[PDB]
Amino acid sequence: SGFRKMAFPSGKVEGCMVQVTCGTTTLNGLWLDDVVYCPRHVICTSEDMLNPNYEDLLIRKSNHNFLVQAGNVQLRVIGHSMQNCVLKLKVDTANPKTPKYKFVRIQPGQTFSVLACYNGSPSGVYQCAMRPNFTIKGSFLNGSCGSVGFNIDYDCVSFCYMHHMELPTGVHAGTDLEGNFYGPFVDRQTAQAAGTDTTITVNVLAWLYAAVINGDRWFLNRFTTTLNDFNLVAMKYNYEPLTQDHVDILGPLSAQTGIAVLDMCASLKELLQNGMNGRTILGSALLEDEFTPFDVVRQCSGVTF
Amino acid sequence: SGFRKMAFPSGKVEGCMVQVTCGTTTLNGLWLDDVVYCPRHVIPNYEDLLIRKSNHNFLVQAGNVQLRVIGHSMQNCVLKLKVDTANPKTPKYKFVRIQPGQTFSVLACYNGSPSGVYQCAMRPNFTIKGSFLNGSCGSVGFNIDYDCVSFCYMHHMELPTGVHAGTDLEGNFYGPFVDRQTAQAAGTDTTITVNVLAWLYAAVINGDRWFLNRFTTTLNDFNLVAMKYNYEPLTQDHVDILGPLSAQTGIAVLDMCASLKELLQNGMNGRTILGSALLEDEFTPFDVVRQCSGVTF
Ligand SMILES: CN(C)c1ccc2c(NC(=O)Cc3cccc(Cl)c3)cncc2c1
Ligand SMILES: [Cl-]
Repeated sequence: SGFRKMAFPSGKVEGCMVQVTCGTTTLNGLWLDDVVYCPRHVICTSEDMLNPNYEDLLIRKSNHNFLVQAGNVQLRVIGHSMQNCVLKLKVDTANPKTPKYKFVRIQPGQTFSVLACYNGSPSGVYQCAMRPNFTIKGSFLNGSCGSVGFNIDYDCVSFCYMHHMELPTGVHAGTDLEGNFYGPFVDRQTAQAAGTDTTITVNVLAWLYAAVINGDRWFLNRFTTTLNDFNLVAMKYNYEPLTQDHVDILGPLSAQTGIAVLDMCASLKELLQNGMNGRTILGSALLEDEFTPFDVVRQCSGVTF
Repeated sequence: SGFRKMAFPSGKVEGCMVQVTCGTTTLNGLWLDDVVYCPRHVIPNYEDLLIRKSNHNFLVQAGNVQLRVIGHSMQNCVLKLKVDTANPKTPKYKFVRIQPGQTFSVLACYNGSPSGVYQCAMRPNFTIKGSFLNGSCGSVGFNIDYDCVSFCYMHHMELPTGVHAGTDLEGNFYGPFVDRQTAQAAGTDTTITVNVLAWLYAAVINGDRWFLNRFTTTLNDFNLVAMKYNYEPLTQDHVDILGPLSAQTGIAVLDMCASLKELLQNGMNGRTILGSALLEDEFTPFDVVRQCSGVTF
């Protein structure tokens, strides 16, 4: 019993965190095998940031300009290349602690663990979701650039995010491990704003199913709804449209609890209309959208209470 | 910017998790040097049950490797299994007992294999609101003190209400609990006042000032209000501990107490503080200072 926001054990990722220095800038890098991955803006000055020509700035750099530190040891850079917004520094030593890994690009609504680092030293781990507006609501200070987001499903570490910058609203933007940003963002100081955010409907529904599994049924009602009628209501509360894929994905949870997906949608519609009324669902006074259907089946039991 | 429930990096602890089997029971153990620590319930008159056991009855697994048990003893509710091999991944550690309100990270394990990490607080009623299934027994709670891992909790059981009970690493339970199947209930819980105040200071640091007012209160008047809302009494130590946060934001502790007093009587009024519609008590003053400064491990 019990439901918590849980992160993946950060051990396999901690053994990869290094400190990357180029001139005055210092941020984090991910040392996998003989390559260190870090944001390409490490080559930039604060002045360069408005309209930087990265290809022009990188052609001016030599391997000895990049100082890489792995613990108390200095790694020797023997090559460098750029892949989209990530800088790949070839090093002379392969990481002996390199885990089994994959570079994966995630879709909005997907969750992951963030190992926040400063000076190549991990300071904390937290769980978070890729928002529909492609931003992440993280907890980052200056020096955290290069911190990575991952999932450790089964035994392989799937790197899905690398931190790059904080937007004016306090939310964060970054790339997959191939250097492609999530969202319409650029690694530039130009006026960039996060688009209006929405609630991940499929995740709130999964979390309502987890509440039913933990014995909380107070929000359930005798109504059902059409998918179209639920989306018309949900749109007005700034909720993401629920698609037929989302419904299919909630199938296992529907079967386990005995509550049809469109039956749970009717409970959600009612919760949106009435509010919590002094009550909580899984110790929360708000509808939680940072647990995917997969997370709920992973954390929750099989014998419903 | 941003405020999250953050756990310490679990790496130093993961290298210690082992699987302990005795008969049909299987739970987790903590392998530090040549000793494996686990709940004694893996084997009631515990001394009578333990005198009947031999070293080869305890099967200990560290990854794919089997560890050879060469001795066994009991310290309170923890079973200490002496093993032939010293853990090469043993970190610098201390066994510490924590006080209610203090927070820690939990590395939840099943079959000696870590599955997740989360942050939580020791409640005033000595229970922890964790996330555990069957097989999680022996999972440990810890903090990282610079470079030294401070083991403070070991999971033993789930109470009928869904909350959890356990011991420090010396086998002394937190709270009036015992390690057996009997009618045990968690006492009425209270809100950790010093932690809510620290979290209100973290909200001010993140630009959330709507709850601030021009008013102040006496410590005595605030505690009369705290007693009425099931809040733990705020002591002069708590006030002194909130000193650095008071200085950084420019809001006196008893000024922030009059903000909490108004939030207790009137509520949030459709508003949220740090994305929360409830007053959060699982961040200590030090946790707030650590997350708003960038201390690394
Ligand atoms: C201390 N504060 C205000 C900061 C400062 C900086 C933060 C940060 N880094 C940057 O933004 C660096 C940068 C600036 C301009 C363009 C790009 Cl692509 C990158 C990351 N995460 C959080 C932060 C928080
Ligand atoms: Cl995905």
